[PDB]
Amino acid sequence: PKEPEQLRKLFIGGLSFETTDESLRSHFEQWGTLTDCVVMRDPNTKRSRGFGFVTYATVEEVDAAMNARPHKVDGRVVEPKRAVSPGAHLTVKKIFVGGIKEDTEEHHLRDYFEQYGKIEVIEIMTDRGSGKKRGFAFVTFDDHDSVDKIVIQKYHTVNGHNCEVRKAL
Ligand SMILES: CN1CCN(c2ncccc2F)CC1=O
Repeated sequence: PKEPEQLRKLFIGGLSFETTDESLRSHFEQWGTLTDCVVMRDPNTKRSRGFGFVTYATVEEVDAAMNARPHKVDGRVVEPKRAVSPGAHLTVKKIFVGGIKEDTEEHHLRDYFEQYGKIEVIEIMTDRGSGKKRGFAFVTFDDHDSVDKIVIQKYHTVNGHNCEVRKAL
């Protein structure tokens, strides 16, 4: 029962124009089995478009590749990104966490979310007038991949609450 292919892909931006299917594959195979690996090229000139994609056999392999950033491929530092649910990636480092009610504290959010990435800010939202907890929070990470992993999960359970988590701008 394989994970959906969409969740096993990495977009690789910023390629050297001299990177090929073969050199991209040789590089990224260090972190897992690649079922697909392609450099996007112009249909007439064959000149590289400067980006490509690799598809791993498993999500854990995608994680391994992302944890090995920065990647220098054929002499240039590239920009890998995983897919999240217009074809444009909203690359952000902050999430909204809703449904946490009044009993959820910072350590609850930290203990859970720290396994997705390095946390820089936790903001538990309180009422401007009364100071009472409003039942939602924002978490800011040091890097976008944490957020990307978070928002593709179907479920998040924090402090016994089923939470709604979205990218925050
Ligand atoms: C995760 N991700 C982000 C980047 N991405 C792109 N695709 C095609 C062209 C340019 C792009 F930035 C789509 C995708 O798979």
